[PDB]
Amino acid sequence: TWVVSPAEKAKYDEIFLKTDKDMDGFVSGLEVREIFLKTGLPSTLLAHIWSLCDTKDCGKLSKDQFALAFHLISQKLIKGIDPPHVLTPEMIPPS
Ligand SMILES: [Ca+2]
Repeated sequence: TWVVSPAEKAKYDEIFLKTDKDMDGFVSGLEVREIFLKTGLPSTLLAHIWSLCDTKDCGKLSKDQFALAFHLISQKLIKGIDPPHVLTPEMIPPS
C-alpha cells in the first residue's frame, strides 16, 4: 500500500533522475529544491513536505521517497490540497 505509486511515482521517478543531481538514489532538498521551488508552495510547507516525504530521516530524499513528497506538493498544484500533516502509515515506505 502507498499514498503515492501510480502515475505520480512515475512522474517523480522520472524527475528524481533530474532531481537527485548526485545520482545516488537519494536527492537532497538542495537538488529537489528548485524542483520544489517550481511547485509554488511556501518555504515552510516545502520544508514540511520534505519531512513528510523524507521518511528516511537521514537528511536526503531517497529515490522512492522524493516521489512521496510530490504526492503532497502535486496536490497543491492541480488539487489545491494541504499536505497530510505529518507522516502516515500509508506514506511510510515498506521495510
Ligand atoms: Ca543527491
